[PDB]
Amino acid sequence: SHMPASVQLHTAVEMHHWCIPFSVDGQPAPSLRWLFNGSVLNETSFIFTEFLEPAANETVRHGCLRLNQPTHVNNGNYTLLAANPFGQASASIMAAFMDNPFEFNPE
Amino acid sequence: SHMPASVQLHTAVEMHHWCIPFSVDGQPAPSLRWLFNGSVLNETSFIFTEFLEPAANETVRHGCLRLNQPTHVNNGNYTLLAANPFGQASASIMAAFMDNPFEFNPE
Repeated sequence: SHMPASVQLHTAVEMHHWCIPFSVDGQPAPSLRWLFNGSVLNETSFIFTEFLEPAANETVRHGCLRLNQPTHVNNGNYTLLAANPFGQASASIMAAFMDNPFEFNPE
Repeated sequence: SHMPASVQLHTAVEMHHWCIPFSVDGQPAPSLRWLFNGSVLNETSFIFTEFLEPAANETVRHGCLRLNQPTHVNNGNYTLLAANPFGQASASIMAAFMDNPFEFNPE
């Protein structure tokens, strides 16, 4: 079976990739845990943590909880918990994804 | 220097991640080359090729040219060239990114 090369393109599509931005600091560096509506959030290939490369001397870390193609099922409270030998902390925000849940998705 | 854990979150932001979907077939599998407005496109961390995992028995490959945070500077023709021992092919589409080029970007 031989077949000459073929290719097809489709017009460009804007996906719906979201970022919940976060910053975490403390010394030593805190361990982290995300909660979604109060329960532990198990990271997947559509929902994961991504750090932005370390800053010059800064001890603080910056990043995103990344959500690819979130729908109403991802609505709710997202909480980042941080803990180290000297204390614990948490921050929470509410997030809703009401974009067209039926739009065509390439990935 | 000791410091208790701290954390800060910002409300969720939808980024502007785009996909130019493509499919490529041929036997043997074709080599590929992208052109942007006629010139070779050098892939970077903001502009890169991403394949969707191989299908069952299918010889054809599917994927995206991914563009993160594209602006008017990325406007133009995108051409995927494919070539193998039995032939060559190409497909081109026009793409324009006119979203707010000044919106806040987490990444």
